[PDB]
Amino acid sequence: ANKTVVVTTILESPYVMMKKNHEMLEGNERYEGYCVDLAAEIAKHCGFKYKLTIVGDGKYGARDADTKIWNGMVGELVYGKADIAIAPLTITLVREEVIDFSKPFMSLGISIMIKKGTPIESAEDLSKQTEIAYGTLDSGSTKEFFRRSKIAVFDKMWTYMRSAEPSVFVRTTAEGVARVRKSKGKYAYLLESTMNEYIEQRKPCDTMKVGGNLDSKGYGIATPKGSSLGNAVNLAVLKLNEQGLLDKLKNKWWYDKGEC
Amino acid sequence: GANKTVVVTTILESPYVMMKKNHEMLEGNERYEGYCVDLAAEIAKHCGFKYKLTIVGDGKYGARDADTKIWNGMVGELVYGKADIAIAPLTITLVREEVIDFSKPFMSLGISIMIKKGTPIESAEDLSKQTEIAYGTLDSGSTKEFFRRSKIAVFDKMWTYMRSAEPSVFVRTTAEGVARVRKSKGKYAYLLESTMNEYIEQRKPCDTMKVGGNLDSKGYGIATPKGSSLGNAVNLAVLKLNEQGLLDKLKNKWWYDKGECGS
Ligand SMILES: N[C@H](C(=O)O)[C@@H]1CC[C@@H]1C(=O)O
Ligand SMILES: N[C@H](C(=O)O)[C@@H]1CC[C@@H]1C(=O)O
Ligand SMILES: [Cl-]
Ligand SMILES: [Cl-]
Ligand SMILES: [Cl-]
Repeated sequence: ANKTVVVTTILESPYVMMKKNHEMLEGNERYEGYCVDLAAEIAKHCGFKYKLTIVGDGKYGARDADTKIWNGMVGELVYGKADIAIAPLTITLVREEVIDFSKPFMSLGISIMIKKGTPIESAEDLSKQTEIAYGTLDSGSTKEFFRRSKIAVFDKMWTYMRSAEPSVFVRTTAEGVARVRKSKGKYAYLLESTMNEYIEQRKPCDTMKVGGNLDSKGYGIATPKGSSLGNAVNLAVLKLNEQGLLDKLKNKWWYDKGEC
Repeated sequence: GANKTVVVTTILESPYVMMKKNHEMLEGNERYEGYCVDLAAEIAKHCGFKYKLTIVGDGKYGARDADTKIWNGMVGELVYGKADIAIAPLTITLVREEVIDFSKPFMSLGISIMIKKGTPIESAEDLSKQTEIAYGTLDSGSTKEFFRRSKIAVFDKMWTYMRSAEPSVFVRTTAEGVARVRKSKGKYAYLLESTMNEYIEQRKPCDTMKVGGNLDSKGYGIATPKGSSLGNAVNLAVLKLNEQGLLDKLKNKWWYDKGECGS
């Protein structure tokens, strides 16, 4: 429909999740989460109607070295399939070069998730040993962070990870978490702190974040390069942050019921 | 002894019991809304008890396994002493009445047919006489048991096709039935209770409809363990709410007042 903004997003708790009973629901009402609420807020402030669509290949966005084709939500923006991406999408240099980003709406860093009791306290710890395997999501800013790093500990970790057998890489966050939970403390998962903290507060309460974050960065709302929508969306993010509304949303979707 | 909090077993089935929008930050009864949620509040008020709403663990209404003879679902919760009362769209049936107490019905209904708009079917007879349009029911519950037990030729004929169709024509939840009708381009019809049918008919994208008359006539009742002293009070409360017109007000509130398909 004319004037309808196509929003690309991704299923990632608690950002975007299928509602209970979603099978009888339709359109935007199928989904719930932090980014679903944020999308509604941004839309309201900028005065547009929008349609949420889950990205086809289920990926965030990387560029194939061979074909130099972008995939994921980044791909959707770059090739004109979506008008805006509203998701836990990390602002990185290589992405900033091909799409526009708002100022960040949330902060985060790469962190370590272990099964409770695992004798690891830091990235350094992981790097100095081999009994406990560790990996990341097979595509995204986290894996790219280790692949590009010239920092000693991270470089070591990467040279280990890219070769380890069987693969320490997983296809989804849920899959990474599952692997931590099944491996009796022999697998540690490298993921962004926001997801780590969410999962930490959920049953069966057998995982935990250890150490400080390995880096500091932010999620931004992304639009195609030079899109006129960019300006309004950026001012809207800043406005919502200043009203304390971004904080309210974090507190709502990371609200601790006491499962753990 | 002293008064205890009443444990209410119920089930997530729209618009009887639904998650409230901000459920993620709410606790206890406050997480839920809908017809049965309001009904529980009214019943508790007139009866003078405090209560806790609990969603049934296995997500079933109640059936007895032929093998083990164990009751599952909300009926099971009551039978095995896990809950004190069930407040849900629970169909009053012979096999259940044998093992639990039921109030007089708070709502009437009948098994019905839901089609995607434009499907060339207007009756169960129509369905039975063709094969192009598949049809099914929820894989457990009073609707499936109706066909499985029917001695009436048309329904026996529908059951004979349904039990052996492939892929399976049964669905696990009402939502799954609705999705199957909506996505199958007129090649799937869903057999469900007229109450759910009339509700979905008023929801976006307004692409379904109830066709034909009802296949039977029955009621939903409040259930309690057999012999429970709570039964008497709750029954009278249901009768009172009906005669005051409160039950009619509630159905209009949840079915029609905020229907999404026009006026
Ligand atoms: N924010 C990341 C991204 O933009 O690529 C996502 C979250 C999983 C994935 C990752 O951590 O690599
Ligand atoms: N009222 C029914 C019951 O008590 O079993 C429920 C509603 C879905 C299921 C059905 O239609 O069979
Ligand atoms: Cl669901
Ligand atoms: Cl108590
Ligand atoms: Cl009625």
